[PDB]
Amino acid sequence: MERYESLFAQLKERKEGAFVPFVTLGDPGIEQSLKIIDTLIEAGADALELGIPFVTPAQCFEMLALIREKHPTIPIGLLMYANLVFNKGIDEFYARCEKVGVDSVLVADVPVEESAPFRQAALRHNVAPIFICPPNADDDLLRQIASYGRGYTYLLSRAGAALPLNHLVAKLKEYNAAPPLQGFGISAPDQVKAAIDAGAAGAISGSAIVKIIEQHINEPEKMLAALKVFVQPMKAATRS
Amino acid sequence: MERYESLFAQLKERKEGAFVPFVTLGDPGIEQSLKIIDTLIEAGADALELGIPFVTPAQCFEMLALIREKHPTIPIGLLMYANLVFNKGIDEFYARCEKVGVDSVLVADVPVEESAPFRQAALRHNVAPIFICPPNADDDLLRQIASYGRGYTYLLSRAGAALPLNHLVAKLKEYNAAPPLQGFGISAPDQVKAAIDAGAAGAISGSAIVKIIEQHINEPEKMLAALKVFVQPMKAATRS
Amino acid sequence: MERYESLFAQLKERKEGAFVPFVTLGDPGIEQSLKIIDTLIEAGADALELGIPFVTPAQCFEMLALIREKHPTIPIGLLMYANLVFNKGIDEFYARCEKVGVDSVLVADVPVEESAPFRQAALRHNVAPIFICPPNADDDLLRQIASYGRGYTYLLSRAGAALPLNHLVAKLKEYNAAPPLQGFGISAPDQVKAAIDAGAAGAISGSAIVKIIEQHINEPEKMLAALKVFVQPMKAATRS
Amino acid sequence: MERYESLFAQLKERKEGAFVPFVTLGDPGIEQSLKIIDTLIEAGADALELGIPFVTPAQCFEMLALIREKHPTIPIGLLMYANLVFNKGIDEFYARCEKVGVDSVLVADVPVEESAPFRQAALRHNVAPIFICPPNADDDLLRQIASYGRGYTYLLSRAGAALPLNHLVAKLKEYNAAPPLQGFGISAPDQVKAAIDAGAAGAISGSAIVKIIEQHINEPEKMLAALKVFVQPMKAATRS
Repeated sequence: MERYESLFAQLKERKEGAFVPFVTLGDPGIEQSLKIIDTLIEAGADALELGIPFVTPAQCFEMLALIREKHPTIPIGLLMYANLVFNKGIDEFYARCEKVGVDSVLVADVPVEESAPFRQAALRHNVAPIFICPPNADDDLLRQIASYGRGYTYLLSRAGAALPLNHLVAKLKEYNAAPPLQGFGISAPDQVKAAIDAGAAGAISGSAIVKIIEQHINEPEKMLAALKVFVQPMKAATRS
Repeated sequence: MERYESLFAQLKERKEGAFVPFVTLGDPGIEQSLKIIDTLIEAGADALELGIPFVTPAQCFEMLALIREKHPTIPIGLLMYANLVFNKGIDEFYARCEKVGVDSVLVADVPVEESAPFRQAALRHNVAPIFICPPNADDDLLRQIASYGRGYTYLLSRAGAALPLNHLVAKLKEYNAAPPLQGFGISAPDQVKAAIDAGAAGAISGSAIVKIIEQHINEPEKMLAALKVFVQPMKAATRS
Repeated sequence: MERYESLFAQLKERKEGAFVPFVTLGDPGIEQSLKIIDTLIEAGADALELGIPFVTPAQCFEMLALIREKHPTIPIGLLMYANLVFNKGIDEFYARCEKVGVDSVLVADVPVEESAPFRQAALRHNVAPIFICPPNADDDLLRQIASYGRGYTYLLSRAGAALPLNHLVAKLKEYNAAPPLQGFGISAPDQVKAAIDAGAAGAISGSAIVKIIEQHINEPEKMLAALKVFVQPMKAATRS
Repeated sequence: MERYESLFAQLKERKEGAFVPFVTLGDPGIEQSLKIIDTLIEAGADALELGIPFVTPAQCFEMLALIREKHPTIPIGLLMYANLVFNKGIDEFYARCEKVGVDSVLVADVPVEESAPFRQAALRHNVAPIFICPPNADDDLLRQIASYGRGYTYLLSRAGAALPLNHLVAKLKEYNAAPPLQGFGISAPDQVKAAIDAGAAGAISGSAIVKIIEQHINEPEKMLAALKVFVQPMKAATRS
């Protein structure tokens, strides 16, 4: 929706896909985390995929509000399980997401057929209902997902029968599904480079982002450089 | 709408307003005209304000289609009188605008209270209904315009009682009116620089664009350089 | 020298060349003339190229003294024929130039090989000896000019065999000649824009300045606006 | 010389610098190595910087011969220590380089003042004597290098007192030294982009090329893609 849309528009004209790193809010720390997200951004990031722990929620939402204010157009999408949402009452969650800036919210554990209350809640509070399309999704599921989801589409790699990731992108182009962002096991310019050739609109990585934070969880300033060094290439793997 | 929106979004983040040159399709020629628009674009132009003569319409629309294909996200807005529209049947006009790429259409002669059929037609065919806000618009008119218009807002300068151009921008910010682009008598980085300081979202110039085309209506290649030299400064007048 | 030097220094850092209009002292009148120069300055002028008639000399020097006092750092260079100088005794001329503020003096009619007494006089009274480098200057002449001249270099356009104006700028960069200011037939942002791309350090125009004074030699107040409108663009043609 | 010259000529006209990756012949294997060089080439490489191990020499020269035959105009320059050369008798080495295609040969360990026999040998067998210009080279050294070297110039970065890399490029332009290719610690479009802005004629990288070969020293086909993905950006960092 809006942000995601436009971002994808200016990605077309540039003949390039998007690189969407994944990070866990408040990891390793709140001040550091923020200090991370900005760096990811100014390194090539076109859209963030922010993970939510369980650092309380009010803080994670407080950071999202900060990020937003700091970065107005960057597509902010969250990734979490149903508990937190089930905790704050479905509606109030999304309403609280619509108030801090988030553009979309993917609730793992919620299976497609039981998404109803979320798909509505996000739509009620202008948030994009995001779904996961497994590598082995049947024509039926494809059709479901395509219509139900707004913003972007989370395409599951054949690493998480899996039809080649090209058939899928097409089967989406066909049923007007939101632009697909392939995720899972993509921590190399190689895989990102391929992801896009296959027709996906962008890649997502998170493991690598974690490992680097790990090896430098003592060097706050060094940790960022490694991350600053990490993006550019990955992000560059999505061009010309 | 969409294009205009997003453009304005990435203009905020950049802390800069938009420069919107005005040109008349097929002026001085069709091949040249296009050769003009591209040059204006690659010089700093953030959004085009394309004038329509009466070169037949089918050609002007044919050029708009070309431009669009050549420049996918650039906000394309037209500027013309009610005849051409009244000629092709209100609806079919906008429908034909929605098919070639245009994002908005400002129909001069149509007074605000008699816009109804256009405001609808544009909305039916996803085009932004644009209106003119004179420097001396009463609180009433402001409210009218604000609600009726989508995309951008054409703010008339005190050169075309005129309240200082700051009150207006505010009175729009207040009534959630589309971002105001000030036009008329602004052919200098000076006036563009000021336009933006006053809070306008961007400036429009057309006379200068004409004069240059005039002095070089014999040097197709030279004509472009003068224009290439014309933008940058003007466009630069909208930053930081 | 000094003024010219520093001016050129702060022109580099800005990544922009200089715009040097030319005007004839006391044209159309003494009070008006001054009223002209200030306006040229406050419009973008980086350095003046003041022409000398034959309004007696004592007045022209009186104006230069006024200008200087009014504008301390502006590089003031004069342009005249050898008579006036031959009139007041070479030395006393330059000494009188060093006393009113002028920074340089280009004596047309004086050929390069017969400049000796002037090159000395200007050096004796801290004035920059300026020379003209024709578009068809042989390697020899280039070397002469380069060494003999201080301050700036007057590069003659291929409009006044002429080697492309790029070879020249280089051949000067090579023989450490003063920064070259191209003059003759440049009355358009176009030509100024190109002059600088070619590597020249600045452009000079005078015809246009005259024409405008001509069309408004009845509107003292209007005449200035036209001139105020004339600079900015021309001057803007020398940036980024 | 010749190849290097012409390459630099068609680089000017294109307004772009050269990207010169570095690889070690027979790394990780002979068949693979070649399979590497071709890929580097068809990815954007304008000139190769081939490293020599100590895979025997006869093989490395056999590969150079193959490469050359496969790629006739690509500037082939080698990078090695004095032993191999001292091994095959200075002259016979260069003579053997002139026979396989190499255009230049940089012999590290050989200090500038003891280069004599090499500078001659390369000149006798039409090979370009290459030298290293440290970031802190005094005016003297600059002059030495400039005259003694043909083809290109290896400009050492302030990462391997170091004067800003702009002074150097100029000081070479001044003493007509072969076009400078900056090397050491440049494994990012960033640094390549900057290298060129500073006026260098091209950049060199080798670490990155190694790391990639490392992470994929098991995926011969995958290894190439990563490398294919590596160039383009880096090479693109040298344009417009």
